[PDB]
Amino acid sequence: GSSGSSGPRLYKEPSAKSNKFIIHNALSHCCLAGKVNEPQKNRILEEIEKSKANHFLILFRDSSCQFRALYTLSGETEELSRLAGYGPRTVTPAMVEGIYKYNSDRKRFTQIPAKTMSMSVDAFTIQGHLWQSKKSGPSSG
Repeated sequence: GSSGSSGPRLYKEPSAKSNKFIIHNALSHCCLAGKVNEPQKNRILEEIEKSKANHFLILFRDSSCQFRALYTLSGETEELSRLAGYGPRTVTPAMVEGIYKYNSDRKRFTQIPAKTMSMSVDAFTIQGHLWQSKKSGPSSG
């Protein structure tokens, strides 16, 4: 026939590697650093503080194209929920074009060798067909 997909996973204790504080800075770093983003930045700094999330990602326009919207990573899965800003209510790892991290040692930005979510991430950019218009629909069965 024609079918076959993944399901459950292994079973290894969790690892508290929250990167919220790393983001709070990413904003004051440049993502949302500036007088023009003085009122917003705060709004973002709050949302995060208000949010009970530990992992926060920064949604850019395309290729570290400044900050567009903030999102939280679902510890239950790999999907991302829309925290604040303006974009897709949620974001899947299938739509994620690329992923990046934040050099907490060099205070810079880096890319991930993987296309999947991970605590070693601090920035991502959804696909391009998203912004553009064409079509949209789920897929599972």
